[PDB]
Amino acid sequence: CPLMVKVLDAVRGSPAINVAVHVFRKAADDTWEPFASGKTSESGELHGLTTEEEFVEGIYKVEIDTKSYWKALGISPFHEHAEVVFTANDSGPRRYTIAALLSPYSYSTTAVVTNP
Amino acid sequence: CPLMVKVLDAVRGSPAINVAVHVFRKAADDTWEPFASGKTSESGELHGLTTEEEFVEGIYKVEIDTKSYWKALGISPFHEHAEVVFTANDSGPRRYTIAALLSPYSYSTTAVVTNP
Amino acid sequence: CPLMVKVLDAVRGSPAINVAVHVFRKAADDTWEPFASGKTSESGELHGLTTEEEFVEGIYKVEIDTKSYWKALGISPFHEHAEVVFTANDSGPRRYTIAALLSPYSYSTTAVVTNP
Amino acid sequence: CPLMVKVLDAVRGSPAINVAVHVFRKAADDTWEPFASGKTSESGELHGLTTEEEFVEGIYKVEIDTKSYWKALGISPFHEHAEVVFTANDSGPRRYTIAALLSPYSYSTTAVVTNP
Ligand SMILES: CC(C)(c1cc(Br)c(O)c(Br)c1)c1cc(Br)c(O)c(Br)c1
Ligand SMILES: CC(C)(c1cc(Br)c(O)c(Br)c1)c1cc(Br)c(O)c(Br)c1
Ligand code: NA
Ligand code: NA
Repeated sequence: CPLMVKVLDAVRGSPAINVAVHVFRKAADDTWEPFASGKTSESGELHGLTTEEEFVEGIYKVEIDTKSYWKALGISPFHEHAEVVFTANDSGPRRYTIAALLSPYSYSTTAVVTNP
Repeated sequence: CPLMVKVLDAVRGSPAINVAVHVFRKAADDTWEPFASGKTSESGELHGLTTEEEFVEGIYKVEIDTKSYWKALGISPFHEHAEVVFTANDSGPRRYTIAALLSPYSYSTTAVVTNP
Repeated sequence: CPLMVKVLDAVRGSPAINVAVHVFRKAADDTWEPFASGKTSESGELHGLTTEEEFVEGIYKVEIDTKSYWKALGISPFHEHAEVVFTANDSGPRRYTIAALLSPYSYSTTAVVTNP
Repeated sequence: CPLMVKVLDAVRGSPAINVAVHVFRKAADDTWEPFASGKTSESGELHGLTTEEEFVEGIYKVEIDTKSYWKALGISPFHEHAEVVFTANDSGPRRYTIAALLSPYSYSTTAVVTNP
């Protein structure tokens, strides 16, 4: 998978299930173009967002809809979303896992980047 | 001080000094309007961004220019910047501290929301 | 796997490979008895520490040897290790993934707990 | 103040108040000898643990009684406590702040090590 997202709930010690994720790519005119979206599975993972061909060089924004997740669980959280912005593939194709750990007033995010 | 930002460096175990921070407020047309900005001090803190009168309820984005910070230290970073997007709510406590802990491929952020 | 450990390097954006991990279980006399040990693979994962039969109720300490990891990479870090202490299996068997994210002066740790 | 501890709650976005903190120093026989202790204040901070004269180089353990904190708030926690084990080094800066961010199934810790 060239781009995978994994999300964990720090209150429950579980995968964060059914979290909406939107990926954007910065366009030539500096706007954020919709690139891919999906929602995390029962494992907290989102696979299948893109393909090697379509995941070209660029600046990407992964927007994890944390508010919609907490509100569905009946919780009022602090953040609107968690947003990971990075340049991808600029020295050739890489595989990226974007991981996030969610609490109502906090989040942590990291990237695992590998060369196939 | 209704809004403060504090930034640490997890690689050096030190405040993150001279990091640019931009705060935006979401406008009615969903665009991000500049609201306040500054650079973190020797203590990693940015005070004086706004006033009680100016800081009304709404959605704010705090963008921390982490890429330039790491580059100035000679370290290769993953993110373009760190973003913190949140709603200010008058129903809650009245002082917001946005804290961030920076590593080259990760970051953590939390909100400390208190009343004097 | 009843107990798995995963470790990630926040400076490199990679698995943390060849990290030594020692698990202890608190004995009747309140000392920490050696329970299992191993080291993370190329994927940053440590499987095979224990079995369902041998992983009984108790208070466990997972000690991740972060200093030895950083020093092997030629880095002087702050912590001696990262230490995760928790009661396991006290309402019947569970599966535990202990995750850690390492920086030279920081670390983060979370648990994914599932019921088989 | 050569050693300070600050603790936040990631669920409430607030200092972690009245959390017990115990500091130990490693003795020659590898046992942990009590060194200092206290409870975090209304600001989540614990000052006055030691003095420059008492705080010599060595290995220290800071144990934060997170389980009791969460229980007092009616929240089910994973960890027995959070531990931070580190070496004090005179070669480095002279003031240590040990910071921790608490969630029920996770915690993060960092060191802010500075000179006056
Ligand atoms: C170690 C890593 C990167 C991870 C990567 C993959 Br892929 C996984 O499947 C799992 Br479970 C963990 C991780 C992620 C988050 Br979220 C954390 O809060 C912490 Br601490 C560590
Ligand atoms: C920036 C830093 C190190 C911090 C240091 C001091 Br001293 C403070 O008073 C505050 Br308020 C924040 C911090 C600490 C934690 Br615990 C975090 O989860 C994150 Br994110 C950042
Ligand atoms: Na290139
Ligand atoms: Na029981």
